[PDB]
Amino acid sequence: GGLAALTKPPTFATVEAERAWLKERLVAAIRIFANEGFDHTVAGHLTVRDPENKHHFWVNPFGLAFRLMTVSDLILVNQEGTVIGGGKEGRRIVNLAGFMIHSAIHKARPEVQAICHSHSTYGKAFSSLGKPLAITTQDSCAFYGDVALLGDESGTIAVALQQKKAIILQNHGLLTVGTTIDSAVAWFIMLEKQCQVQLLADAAGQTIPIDEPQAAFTFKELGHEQAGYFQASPYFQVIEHLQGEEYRK
Amino acid sequence: GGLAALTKPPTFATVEAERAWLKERLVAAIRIFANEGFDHTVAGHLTVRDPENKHHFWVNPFGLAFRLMTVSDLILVNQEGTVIGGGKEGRRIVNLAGFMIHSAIHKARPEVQAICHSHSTYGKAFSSLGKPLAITTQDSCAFYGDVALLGDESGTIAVALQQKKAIILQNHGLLTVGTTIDSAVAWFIMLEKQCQVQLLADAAGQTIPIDEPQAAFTFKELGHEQAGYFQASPYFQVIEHLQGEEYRK
Amino acid sequence: GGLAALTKPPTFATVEAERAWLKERLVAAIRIFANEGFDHTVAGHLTVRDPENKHHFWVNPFGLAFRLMTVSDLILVNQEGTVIGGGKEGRRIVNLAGFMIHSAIHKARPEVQAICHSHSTYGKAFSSLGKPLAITTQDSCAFYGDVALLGDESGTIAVALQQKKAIILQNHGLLTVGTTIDSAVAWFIMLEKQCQVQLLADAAGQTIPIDEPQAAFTFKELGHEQAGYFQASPYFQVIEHLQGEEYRK
Amino acid sequence: GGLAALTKPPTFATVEAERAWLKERLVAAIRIFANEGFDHTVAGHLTVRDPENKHHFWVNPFGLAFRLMTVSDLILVNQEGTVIGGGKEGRRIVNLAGFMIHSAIHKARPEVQAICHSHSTYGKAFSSLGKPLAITTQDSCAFYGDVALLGDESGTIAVALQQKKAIILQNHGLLTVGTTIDSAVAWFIMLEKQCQVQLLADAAGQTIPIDEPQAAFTFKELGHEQAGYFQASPYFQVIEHLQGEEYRK
Ligand SMILES: [Zn+2]
Ligand SMILES: [Zn+2]
Ligand SMILES: [Zn+2]
Ligand SMILES: [Zn+2]
Repeated sequence: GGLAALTKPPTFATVEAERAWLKERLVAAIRIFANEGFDHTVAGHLTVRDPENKHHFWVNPFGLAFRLMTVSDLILVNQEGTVIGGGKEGRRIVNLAGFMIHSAIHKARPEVQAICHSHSTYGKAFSSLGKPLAITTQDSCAFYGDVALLGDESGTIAVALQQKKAIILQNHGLLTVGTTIDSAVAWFIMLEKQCQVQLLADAAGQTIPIDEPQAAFTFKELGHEQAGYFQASPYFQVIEHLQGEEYRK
Repeated sequence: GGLAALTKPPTFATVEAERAWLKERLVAAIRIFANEGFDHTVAGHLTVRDPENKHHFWVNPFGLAFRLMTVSDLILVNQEGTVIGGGKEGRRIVNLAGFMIHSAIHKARPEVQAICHSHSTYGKAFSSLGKPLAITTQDSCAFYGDVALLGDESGTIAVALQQKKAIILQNHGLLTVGTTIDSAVAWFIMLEKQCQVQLLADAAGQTIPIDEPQAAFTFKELGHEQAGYFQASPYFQVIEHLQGEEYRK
Repeated sequence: GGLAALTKPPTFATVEAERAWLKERLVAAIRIFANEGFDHTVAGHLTVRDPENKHHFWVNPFGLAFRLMTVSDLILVNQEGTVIGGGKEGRRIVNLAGFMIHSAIHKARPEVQAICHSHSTYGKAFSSLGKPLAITTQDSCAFYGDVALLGDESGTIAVALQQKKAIILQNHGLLTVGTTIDSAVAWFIMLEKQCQVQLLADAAGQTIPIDEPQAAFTFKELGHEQAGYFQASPYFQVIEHLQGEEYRK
Repeated sequence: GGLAALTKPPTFATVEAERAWLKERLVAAIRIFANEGFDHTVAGHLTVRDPENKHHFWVNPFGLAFRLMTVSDLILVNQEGTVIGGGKEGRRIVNLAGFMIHSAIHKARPEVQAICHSHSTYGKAFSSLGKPLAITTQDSCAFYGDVALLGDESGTIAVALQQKKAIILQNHGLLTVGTTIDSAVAWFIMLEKQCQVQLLADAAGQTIPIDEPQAAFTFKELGHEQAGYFQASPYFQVIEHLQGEEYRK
């Protein structure tokens, strides 16, 4: 290649083809969250905006294990939380409070196509400290000047997020957004990892922050949406290899 | 759905049908504990009250790996510890001291149908600090005002537990109770996770407690028995998918 | 049962039958160490005294992954380190320095039939602190008054161990001994776990030691060789289920 | 055996045979990194010098998951970064900045045949502290006087590395080099582990360094290139058993 083609979604011939791709991609993302162990109980939601109606969203149904997510399980929800399509008999239900956090962000930011939230271990533990993410590794520079902190309702979270790619919700955990499902997933994986790294390092000693000019330089390379798409790609390759036959149903 | 149906056990046509469901559910719970790595050596017991005789209990047999538990292995024990049914030739034996902790609680609290105890890593490590669980995450609010601490015999533990869903046993580990096997399991999973979270955060820095009104609000949503049932449900879905064919024997 | 039969090895009809049992049991133990992740590089040795000649020992061959150990791979070594039987062409070799640590202990203590050593993560990290194991959990009471600490050659280790079940070797890791392979394995699993627990708890706060009378009481229940045999049993059950077909070859 | 034969690569009849061996070995190494969880996003590169042209290198193609690496995926790159052979249609691309770090080292040190770099969790976290690796375990003595620290461009890293086997790159992670792929891999595995160990121990208390004469003694045994080859060998045995059929394609 041909790197450019690898940093963007494939071309879609029809809106129906795009919808089919996006639903499978959302399921793959949910399966990645289970494979990484990012899920806890029934908390967590991953949404993608429908490609035909911008006020409709595909989401995981409430209570179904991320590890068992399939395309047939996804439900369609309108902006106000009404379940209007998809799913299986017996679980055409959405976690409303959780969904309306996403809905508020999708409404505020038209370019945001996907949002990820889960009560992952390290993000949760780090969020209990009410500290900003320290920019102490090359990988963390994806978040330089681009991660919010709420010292904590849907409106309040959307306002706090502004135009940033991610937010640390105090005493709660992590939420990320993307122009693609893929980039939102990359940002969640990377943020959970850097929270893990900070908990390890801060317990052991005193970190040295990356000098800000170097952090800015690295952000140009790692922090934009095409870079996010590419940085997520090996996780999607692997989950398709491991569980694609299962989750495509 | 139909969320209400998902937060309660299925209806049982006969007492025999209920017993068959409960034995399989107890085995699934034991298999979840092994899959989560909550077990250590031969410590640990999970009990469920028999649906016909309130003074009889199904329990794992002493020394059998949780990872290999099957319905045929479970033994029936009366209130005073006599093995009176079930099991396989050669292992119709109960860990008595451990069982009588459960027996004392079941006797004191008729609504408690299931009790979980295991020497899980993070609960054990946290219990060695003799500190109450800090309410620092949304998930931890399931335990707001509802987790005991014993600064440590069966009677003493039952008295310390009072009407709460869980107890941290100093220098020992965790024990949880439920009106269902499912809720007892949810509380154990959630408590082990929050102990892990507190060990991570306390090593790294100073946590910020959730403001008490917010904790109380979240407890109303996460802390009751139907919520416990629902919060456990993905773990039972997954373990059935992974190992159901094995453990149903 | 029938608990007594579960706390001792089976009866052996002939010395040949005993040797076959012990070789398979040693392989199972080595496979458990790999499954627990206790191994690192090519470090580590597990030995069992031959049942016919007390000056001969079965041991893993140098450089073979614990994960791939089979009965056919084990080699027979005399007291002075000469490889005198067993193994496969191309790897009839023993790690001599490591083996002679075991040899010195086997010589000093005729009742010691099995010895385990591996550079496991938590034992290694804890050993770098040059501190005695704190008795802060019920499980740790298996080591109450019965674990040595060397502030560190084979003779020096044997002298430091005295009649105890285990030793923490400063800047090195853990070594355990048993009257059976099973009990030596239980002590290693339990000691590695308690080192993990102490590292977690000490990083987070101040532990509270178990009161010594309570520790002594619990040691009577957990610390003797029959209890060790029983406490190891679920690990052997599981590894046989997972990998027995492989490792029996 | 026959230990000497186990500490060196097999003899190669032709340059073509050597190239085939080395490509498979590089893929096995990449698969080990995935199996150990050393990879993160699309970061990381492992290179081996071509056996016919010393200015040509085999490397993983940019963006392909380490877990899915196969011999057919590897690409051939010249000293200046031009992709000149190998790979599959659509991913004949190299991460240039990352590769030129390797290129600078390969140019400076003709004996270095293989270089490993990945953004592994513990190396990354430890590198954020800007501290030298403490020599506190027997395993760590492989790095006694032989690991660099850059208080951080390709030239700067090569200069900082000097003739040492490994370097801790501040705020970045780990890089190792070897006269063989195998030894470079051993050094990476061992360095990542010792970073993990130091983070654990430093959080818990005060480590005791190994006395320098003892560290020097142990380095003679663990720190040379033949020892590295042997110390890596169980990881290659295991990954071939688990995934060889996949990655040989
Ligand atoms: Zn949430
Ligand atoms: Zn207990
Ligand atoms: Zn050793
Ligand atoms: Zn890098």
